[PDB]
Amino acid sequence: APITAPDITSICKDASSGIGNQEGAIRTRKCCPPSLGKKIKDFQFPNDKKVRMRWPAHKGTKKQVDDYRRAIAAMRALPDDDPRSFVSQAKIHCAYCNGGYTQVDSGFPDIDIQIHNSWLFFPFHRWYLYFYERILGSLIDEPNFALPYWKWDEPKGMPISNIFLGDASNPLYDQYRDANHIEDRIVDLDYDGKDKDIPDQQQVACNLSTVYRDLVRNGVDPTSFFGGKYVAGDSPVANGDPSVGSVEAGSHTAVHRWVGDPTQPNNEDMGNFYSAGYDPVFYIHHANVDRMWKLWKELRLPGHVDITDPDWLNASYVFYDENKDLVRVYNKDCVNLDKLKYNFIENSEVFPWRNSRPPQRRKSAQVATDVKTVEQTKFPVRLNQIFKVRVKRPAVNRTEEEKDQANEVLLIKKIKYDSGKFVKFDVFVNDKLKDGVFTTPCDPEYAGGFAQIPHNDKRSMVMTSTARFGLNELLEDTNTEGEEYATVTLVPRTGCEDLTVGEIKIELVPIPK
Ligand SMILES: [Cu+2]
Ligand SMILES: [Cu+2]
Repeated sequence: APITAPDITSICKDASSGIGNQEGAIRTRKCCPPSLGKKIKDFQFPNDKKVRMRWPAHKGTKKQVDDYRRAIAAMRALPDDDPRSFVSQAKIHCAYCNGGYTQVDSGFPDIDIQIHNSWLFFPFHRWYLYFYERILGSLIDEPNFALPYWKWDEPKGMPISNIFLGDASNPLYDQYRDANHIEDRIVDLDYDGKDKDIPDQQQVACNLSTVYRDLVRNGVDPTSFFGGKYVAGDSPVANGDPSVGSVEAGSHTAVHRWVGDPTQPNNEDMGNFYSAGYDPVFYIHHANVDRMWKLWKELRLPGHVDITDPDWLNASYVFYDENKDLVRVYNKDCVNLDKLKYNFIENSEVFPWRNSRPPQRRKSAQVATDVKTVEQTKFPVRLNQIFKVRVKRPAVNRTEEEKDQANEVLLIKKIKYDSGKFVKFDVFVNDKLKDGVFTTPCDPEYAGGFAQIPHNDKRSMVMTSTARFGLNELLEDTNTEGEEYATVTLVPRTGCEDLTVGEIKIELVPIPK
């Protein structure tokens, strides 16, 4: 029962999800696409001669930048009614991420479609950028046109590229950005709403670890990387969201909240799904998120495999192409970049984040072990303060052979909260440092976090979610592979006043091959 986008030009409604303040929304909620009386045709693979090479936004040639600027300028010049227009392209994101469509074609007209918070996250945005990229190319007669990508997994590429800065005369410019972050400032891939008073050196090191954390530590298998299973009939109210992937809830979300203008009602443009598409950097951010998918597989680590579930493969969306034709595309058809005739320009060397595993904790920095166990704790627990609890592990002292067959994964389920605002809390495991020990935002005890852009549903006031954290490296890094219990510490960062956690448990997840 795969999620199937309906006739988007026939069945559509104004965005009513993930927008905390609709009264005063600076951008429109009328995200329905133009009706040009076109029939939805099946997708056909491109016959391009050369492969479109996407370039780092901070290492672009004069031609690459000018072509990109001229292309956006052309897109901004089109009428709003045009499917290829700047406004229309932005509305695509709004329609799919803020309840524009329903699962009516699958027989559930009372259930909205949400590409986010699911395994549809990566493939959707790949198709999104795919048509977006080919549209820009055709508007300037560049058959070999290629988008840039925000290479924030590389130090010199972490600050916003200056090509997006300046003033309104620049097509790539957007006034609706965080003023405190547009001054050549380094991005925080683990942003929680408040700037950190740490050196640039520390921030880069933590950014590199965040990439490693999202692609290696927590991206241990397809479920934890792409996101949870999401089939037709699935409602966010009955019951909750498909667990969110490591990238989506991690570095991806961080950039959205870091770029978005906090002075605006819904943190427009980037800070919210419904308005993100109005900022040119949005597509360039997702160009690298799209690249994380590529890198995640090129690591060729165990468990880093493609999805084979037919419910994923047969899931489909609808887009307008450069010829204003309605095209239905399937997830199965975007797994191969060679077939889509594009790729990314890499440094010919080793990725700077490849070895950004947190440093081993010294036993001399740790003390011996009073925290209650799950059996002693009354759930659900509310995270309006730091919460500590000991969780029984599924095993202890696993051999190297055992760890290569299954991941020890911490599962935090039934996370209920008002999704009208941005939510984030951090997760630390086996924290037992002595007093006076120096700490960093990228310590080994840090398992990562659960961050959520507002995506509150139309007919519920509360959304439910799930997070997955890999412990194979962490337990080693903390010298606690032998301990029967794992002390899990949940630290709220923002929007956790009403947040509650329903269940916490550690399980062995077999590595798929
Ligand atoms: Cu999105
Ligand atoms: Cu995004």
